[PDB]
Amino acid sequence: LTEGNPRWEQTHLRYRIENYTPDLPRADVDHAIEKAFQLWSNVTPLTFTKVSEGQADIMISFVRGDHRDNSPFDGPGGNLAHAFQPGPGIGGDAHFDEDERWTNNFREYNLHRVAAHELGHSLGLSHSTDIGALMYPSYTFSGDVQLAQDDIDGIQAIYGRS
Ligand SMILES: [Ca+2]
Ligand SMILES: [Ca+2]
Ligand SMILES: [Ca+2]
Ligand SMILES: [Zn+2]
Ligand SMILES: [Zn+2]
Repeated sequence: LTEGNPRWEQTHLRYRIENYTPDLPRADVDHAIEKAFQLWSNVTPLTFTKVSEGQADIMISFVRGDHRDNSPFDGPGGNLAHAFQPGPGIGGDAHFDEDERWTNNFREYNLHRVAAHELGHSLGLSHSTDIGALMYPSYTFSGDVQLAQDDIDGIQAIYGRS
Protein backbone atom coordinates (compact mmCIF):
# COMPACT_ATOMS: atom_id res chain seq x y z
CA LEU A 1 0.00 0.00 0.00
CA THR A 2 1.50 3.32 -1.11
CA GLU A 3 0.14 6.63 0.23
CA GLY A 4 0.83 9.71 -1.92
CA ASN A 5 -0.28 12.46 0.52
CA PRO A 6 0.67 11.20 4.01
CA ARG A 7 -0.69 12.98 7.06
CA TRP A 8 -0.53 12.63 10.84
CA GLU A 9 -3.32 10.53 12.25
CA GLN A 10 -2.97 12.29 15.58
CA THR A 11 -3.71 16.03 15.79
CA HIS A 12 -1.76 15.84 19.06
CA LEU A 13 1.92 16.12 18.18
CA ARG A 14 5.09 16.15 20.30
CA TYR A 15 8.30 17.65 19.06
CA ARG A 16 11.82 17.75 20.37
CA ILE A 17 14.82 19.93 19.63
CA GLU A 18 17.61 17.33 19.53
CA ASN A 19 20.43 19.87 19.50
CA TYR A 20 21.08 23.61 19.43
CA THR A 21 22.81 26.13 17.17
CA PRO A 22 25.81 28.02 18.58
CA ASP A 23 24.66 30.92 16.38
CA LEU A 24 21.92 32.02 18.77
CA PRO A 25 21.00 31.86 22.50
CA ARG A 26 19.03 28.75 23.60
CA ALA A 27 15.97 30.86 24.48
CA ASP A 28 15.92 32.54 21.07
CA VAL A 29 16.00 29.20 19.21
CA ASP A 30 13.33 27.90 21.60
CA HIS A 31 11.23 30.93 20.74
CA ALA A 32 11.60 30.89 16.95
CA ILE A 33 10.50 27.25 16.92
CA GLU A 34 7.63 27.22 19.40
CA LYS A 35 6.45 30.37 17.63
CA ALA A 36 6.62 28.73 14.18
CA PHE A 37 4.47 25.86 15.51
CA GLN A 38 2.05 28.47 16.86
CA LEU A 39 1.31 29.64 13.34
CA TRP A 40 0.20 26.19 12.18
CA SER A 41 -1.87 25.02 15.17
CA ASN A 42 -3.91 28.21 15.26
CA VAL A 43 -5.70 27.49 11.99
CA THR A 44 -6.19 23.70 12.59
CA PRO A 45 -7.08 21.10 15.25
CA LEU A 46 -3.33 20.64 15.80
CA THR A 47 -1.84 20.43 19.30
CA PHE A 48 1.95 20.58 19.69
CA THR A 49 3.87 19.63 22.86
CA LYS A 50 7.59 20.11 23.58
CA VAL A 51 9.52 17.10 24.89
CA SER A 52 13.10 17.18 26.22
CA GLU A 53 13.75 13.44 25.96
CA GLY A 54 11.94 10.33 24.70
CA GLN A 55 9.61 9.88 21.76
CA ALA A 56 8.89 12.90 19.62
CA ASP A 57 6.85 12.90 16.40
CA ILE A 58 8.92 15.76 14.97
CA MET A 59 12.68 15.79 15.78
CA ILE A 60 14.53 19.04 15.11
CA SER A 61 18.28 19.28 14.83
CA PHE A 62 20.93 21.59 13.42
CA VAL A 63 23.39 19.65 11.32
CA ARG A 64 25.90 20.08 8.54
CA GLY A 65 27.24 18.25 5.50
CA ASP A 66 26.40 14.58 5.08
CA HIS A 67 24.31 13.76 8.18
CA ARG A 68 23.35 10.18 7.35
CA ASP A 69 20.21 10.78 5.26
CA ASN A 70 20.47 11.27 1.48
CA SER A 71 20.04 15.02 1.43
CA PRO A 72 23.46 16.30 2.59
CA PHE A 73 23.92 20.00 3.21
CA ASP A 74 25.99 22.18 0.90
CA GLY A 75 27.82 24.38 3.36
CA PRO A 76 27.01 28.17 3.46
CA GLY A 77 24.22 29.29 1.12
CA GLY A 78 22.32 26.97 -1.23
CA ASN A 79 19.86 24.95 0.88
CA LEU A 80 19.36 26.31 4.37
CA ALA A 81 17.07 23.58 5.68
CA HIS A 82 14.80 20.67 4.76
CA ALA A 83 12.00 18.56 6.28
CA PHE A 84 10.29 15.20 5.81
CA GLN A 85 6.59 14.55 5.29
CA PRO A 86 4.46 12.75 7.94
CA GLY A 87 5.54 9.21 8.63
CA PRO A 88 7.36 6.89 11.08
CA GLY A 89 10.99 7.27 12.08
CA ILE A 90 12.64 10.17 10.25
CA GLY A 91 9.33 11.29 8.81
CA GLY A 92 8.10 14.65 10.12
CA ASP A 93 11.67 15.65 11.05
CA ALA A 94 13.40 18.93 10.19
CA HIS A 95 17.17 19.46 9.81
CA PHE A 96 18.69 22.98 9.64
CA ASP A 97 22.01 23.77 7.97
CA GLU A 98 24.38 24.67 10.78
CA ASP A 99 26.72 26.19 8.17
CA GLU A 100 24.25 29.02 7.76
CA ARG A 101 24.25 31.89 10.23
CA TRP A 102 20.94 31.78 12.09
CA THR A 103 19.58 35.12 13.23
CA ASN A 104 16.64 36.49 15.17
CA ASN A 105 16.55 39.65 13.14
CA PHE A 106 16.58 41.05 9.61
CA ARG A 107 20.03 39.69 8.80
CA GLU A 108 20.44 36.82 6.36
CA TYR A 109 18.71 33.67 7.45
CA ASN A 110 16.12 34.35 10.08
CA LEU A 111 15.43 31.03 11.81
CA HIS A 112 11.78 31.64 12.65
CA ARG A 113 10.99 32.30 8.97
CA VAL A 114 12.80 29.27 7.58
CA ALA A 115 11.36 27.21 10.46
CA ALA A 116 7.71 28.14 9.76
CA HIS A 117 8.13 26.78 6.22
CA GLU A 118 9.95 23.57 7.11
CA LEU A 119 7.28 22.85 9.69
CA GLY A 120 4.75 23.12 6.92
CA HIS A 121 6.46 20.02 5.40
CA SER A 122 6.54 18.04 8.64
CA LEU A 123 2.76 18.55 8.71
CA GLY A 124 2.31 17.32 5.14
CA LEU A 125 2.28 20.44 2.98
CA SER A 126 4.36 20.84 -0.14
CA HIS A 127 5.73 23.86 -1.95
CA SER A 128 3.66 26.73 -3.16
CA THR A 129 3.94 28.78 -6.34
CA ASP A 130 2.30 31.83 -4.79
CA ILE A 131 5.34 33.98 -4.00
CA GLY A 132 3.58 35.55 -1.00
CA ALA A 133 3.10 32.24 0.82
CA LEU A 134 5.15 30.66 3.58
CA MET A 135 5.46 27.53 1.46
CA TYR A 136 7.25 29.33 -1.40
CA PRO A 137 10.71 27.64 -1.72
CA SER A 138 12.75 30.87 -1.68
CA TYR A 139 13.85 32.70 1.44
CA THR A 140 11.95 35.94 2.07
CA PHE A 141 11.25 37.98 5.19
CA SER A 142 9.58 41.32 6.09
CA GLY A 143 9.87 41.50 9.86
CA ASP A 144 6.57 39.75 10.60
CA VAL A 145 5.84 36.11 9.66
CA GLN A 146 2.27 34.95 9.24
CA LEU A 147 0.45 32.32 7.21
CA ALA A 148 -0.90 33.38 3.84
CA GLN A 149 -4.44 32.28 2.94
CA ASP A 150 -2.62 29.85 0.65
CA ASP A 151 -0.89 28.06 3.51
CA ILE A 152 -4.15 28.22 5.38
CA ASP A 153 -6.14 26.61 2.56
CA GLY A 154 -3.43 24.02 2.06
CA ILE A 155 -3.21 23.00 5.73
CA GLN A 156 -6.89 23.03 6.57
CA ALA A 157 -7.46 20.83 3.54
CA ILE A 158 -5.55 18.15 5.41
CA TYR A 159 -6.71 18.51 9.02
CA GLY A 160 -9.50 21.06 9.40
CA ARG A 161 -10.15 24.61 10.58
CA SER A 162 -10.14 26.66 13.76
CA1 LIG B 1 9.66 11.86 13.15
CA1 LIG C 1 23.55 25.55 2.93
CA1 LIG D 1 25.85 28.27 12.19
ZN1 LIG E 1 18.71 16.07 6.58
ZN1 LIG F 1 10.50 23.53 1.41
